[PDB]
Amino acid sequence: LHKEPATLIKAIDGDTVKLMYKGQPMTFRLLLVDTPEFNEKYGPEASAFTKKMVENAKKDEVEFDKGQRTDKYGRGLAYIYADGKMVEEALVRQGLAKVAYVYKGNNTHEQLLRKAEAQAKKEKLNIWS
Ligand SMILES: Cc1cn([C@H]2C[C@H](OP(=O)(O)O)[C@@H](COP(=O)(O)O)O2)c(=O)[nH]c1=O
Ligand SMILES: [Ca+2]
Repeated sequence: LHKEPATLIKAIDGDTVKLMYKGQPMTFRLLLVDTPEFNEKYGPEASAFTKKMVENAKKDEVEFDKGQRTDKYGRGLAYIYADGKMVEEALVRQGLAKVAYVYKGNNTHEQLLRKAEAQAKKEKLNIWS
């Protein structure tokens, strides 16, 4: 896999971000995680966490996996990095997202995220409290 440039257009919620990619605006849904919706417990805190990450970073990047690059809703499907930190791993490590939506062609970083989730679960963080 490889990282590609993108620029923040705007943070949306815990696991969706609008980015400019190859000069075109698109909504990206983070691969391999599920954050609560904003109206659910820990949703605002997830949305806040992701917003800070992607806004504060000097450099946001996208990384497609090996399978589908867009979902049925036209959202891009990628891992997102903020100054080289994977947004998925940060959220999961903090108990603000669960590993989820692990589909067969697009699961390169599953075990990294599962490891992070196990540590969050151990610490009883947020969603696991
Ligand atoms: C993360 C991800 C979600 N999706 C689809 C499955 C779910 O469809 P349904 O809407 O049909 O439940 C939906 C969940 O996204 P949200 O968690 O953003 O709602 O997005 C994929 O198709 N591929 C993926 O990699
Ligand atoms: Ca969600």
